[PDB]
Amino acid sequence: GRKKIQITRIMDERNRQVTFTKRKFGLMKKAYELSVLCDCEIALIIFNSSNKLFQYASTDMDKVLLKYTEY
Amino acid sequence: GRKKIQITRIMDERNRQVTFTKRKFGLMKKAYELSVLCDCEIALIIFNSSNKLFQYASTDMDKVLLKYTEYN
DNA sequence: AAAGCTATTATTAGCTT
DNA sequence: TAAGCTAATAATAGCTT
Repeated sequence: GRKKIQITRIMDERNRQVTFTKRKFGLMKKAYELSVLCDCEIALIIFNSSNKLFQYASTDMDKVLLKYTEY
Repeated sequence: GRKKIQITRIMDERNRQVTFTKRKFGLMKKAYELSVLCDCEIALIIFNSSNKLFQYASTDMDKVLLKYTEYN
């Protein structure tokens, strides 16, 4: 980025929301790539500060969470 | 990286495993950062090809999953 | 403004031993 | 070789309209 940032809560809602949307896209992109490159099964569940849900799964979310609970 | 790679399954077990270890670390680092920067609850569950479980949660995993199931 | 840009930082693929 | 390196790609923080 233009400047290095410290990893601590962004206090301004506007910057926090813009950062959330962009980093959430980048995080799902890296989960997708890991799933393909390394043939692994991945579930990603995200609740934002306003409590809205976002999710990504490389297969049916149900199959991954079942694997998790039955582990 | 030294060369750009296509996103498709790595066929060699050893390079696949080295890539898995490095990228899983990177992916958990970004999940952790998103949770802190944007004050969000996150759960990440990963099963590798050999079927081993790896996980990250910004709080107790069972809690996030509880939120998930209830939300639904 | 909201959406796109880019200067700079961050990740990582193959190199090195 | 398994662990460290670095050239190169990828992500992204603030800049811009």
